[PDB]
Amino acid sequence: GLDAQLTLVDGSTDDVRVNLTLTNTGDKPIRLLKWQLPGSDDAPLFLVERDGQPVSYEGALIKRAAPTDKDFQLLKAGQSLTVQAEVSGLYDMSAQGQYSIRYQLPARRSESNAITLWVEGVNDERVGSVSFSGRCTNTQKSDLLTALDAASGISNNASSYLAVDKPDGQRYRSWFGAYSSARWDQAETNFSKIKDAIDNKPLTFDCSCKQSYFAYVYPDQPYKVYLCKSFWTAPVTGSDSRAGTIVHALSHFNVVAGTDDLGYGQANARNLAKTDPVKALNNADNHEYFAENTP
Amino acid sequence: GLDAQLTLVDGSTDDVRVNLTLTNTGDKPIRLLKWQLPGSDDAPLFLVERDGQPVSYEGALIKRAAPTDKDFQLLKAGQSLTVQAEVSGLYDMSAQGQYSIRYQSESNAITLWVEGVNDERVGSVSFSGRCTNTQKSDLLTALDAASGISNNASSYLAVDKPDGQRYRSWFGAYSSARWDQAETNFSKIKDAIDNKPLTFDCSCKQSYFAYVYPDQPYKVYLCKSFWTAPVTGSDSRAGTIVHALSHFNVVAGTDDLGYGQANARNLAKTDPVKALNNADNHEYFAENTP
Ligand SMILES: [Zn+2]
Ligand SMILES: [Zn+2]
Repeated sequence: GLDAQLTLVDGSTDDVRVNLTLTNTGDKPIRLLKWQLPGSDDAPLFLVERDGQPVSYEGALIKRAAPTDKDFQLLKAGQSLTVQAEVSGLYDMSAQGQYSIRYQLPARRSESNAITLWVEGVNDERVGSVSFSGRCTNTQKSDLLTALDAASGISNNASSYLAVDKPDGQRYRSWFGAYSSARWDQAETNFSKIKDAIDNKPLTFDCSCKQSYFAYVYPDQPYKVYLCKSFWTAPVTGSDSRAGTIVHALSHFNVVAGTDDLGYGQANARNLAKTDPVKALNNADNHEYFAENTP
Repeated sequence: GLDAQLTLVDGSTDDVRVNLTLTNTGDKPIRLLKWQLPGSDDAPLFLVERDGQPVSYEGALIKRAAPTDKDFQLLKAGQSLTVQAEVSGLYDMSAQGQYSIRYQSESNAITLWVEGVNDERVGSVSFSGRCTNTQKSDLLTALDAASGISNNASSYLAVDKPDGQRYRSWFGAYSSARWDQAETNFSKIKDAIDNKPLTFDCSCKQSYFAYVYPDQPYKVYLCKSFWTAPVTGSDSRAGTIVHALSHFNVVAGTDDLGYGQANARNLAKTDPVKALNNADNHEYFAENTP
């Protein structure tokens, strides 16, 4: 028949990565339903419990047509398949406790052994709140909250600077260009609204984006930020940092500052401030670099 | 040095398809940023107005790195490029009106009349993921078809029929506790259609019908097989909406245990309570299509 072993992958992370080995020990070949094998796509293939209580699946549920031939993975006599899958992104395992995980065996043409592990848990009151979607793992969840604390820091620093007007202010000149009291006031308003969203608004971070760039938002759908590959490749603080990407993305929301993405990068942002302060005050990266204030 | 030429593409649908031809009239080549060309990714590249009144941008805004060599497109002296883009998915052009479209006052304005998508489900229906005007109207039609079969299904479930053929086919053998579960599940599917803020998303390019995230109501992501599916009938657009809504933990919390009618019937025969928690089983009860 079908032989399965589920094991926990060791690592210095809060991630719950499991390893499955499926072997055909039988006399004949066997076909296994492909979307019932744990890969990178979303499927509720695990039974997860916290202190004996079931933990709800969060991934996508999909309407598909009845499985045809094409949908089945072949396992020949003696052949084995080995695949890894992360569990904390599909099931909410952020709260601390003793968790149990079994793999739902794929249909052919019943469960694996259980593994049990301690989750130290995301130690944070926000989980003014922070929510997650698009398979953010336990580690991504923590890294995000760490990034948000830093975003709050530079965001506060920005507001603090904008409190007292300074016509010859270098920092301001750099990212917003030629001074006027009205233009200064616009940047100040913008930044206390960003700060307020960081500290007092229901935030949603999404880890589903697999695009090369940093992040994206739908400006009329507060407050959901989609995190892409360059956000993870980004440093926590500094230029084009994780903290700064958060300032950038939040500024877009119409209930925050309603900024556009007229241009990208410090150079373009600087040119915009000299070229058209009005454009600069309405550009997300200009607000990011103002806050990041990295030499 | 750059001549921006905008034109409307002729088509049978209420899709708003435009051609942008950019011609380098100068003597030197000019560098174009790829993201500044209307394409596949979302950027607010059009100034759109409805009979002179402004229209809202609906797309995504994206933090990209400073442009590298890969990000630029050289347009040599005398040469041109032509790009095509759909506008109604990116801007709210649902309301009736003559609309003006201008690539950004960089291009010439074009004018076109939109008949408009049925409003006043605007309980509501919102859109995301570049749903075009045609798609929006096809969706609202499908939803009204979903209301009818859900209403019909909820009317049938009001009075217990222990030998009821339709019930037996999809939910299996009768008990009053099992029947009540089905009635409850359909009362809440009906409620979603009638009284809840619905969102339909058109970005899914996968071969299947649809997906949802059970704890993110009430957002239904529509895929290729929805658009290939008939409005009503077996595995229809109406029944897909029924299937998807049922998944939400706040509606019915159904799983996807088996797909298709034979698999849905088989589940009903042997494991009625699991049938009473399978999305397709609810869909087929509603579609009720031999
Ligand atoms: Zn489903
Ligand atoms: Zn942006």
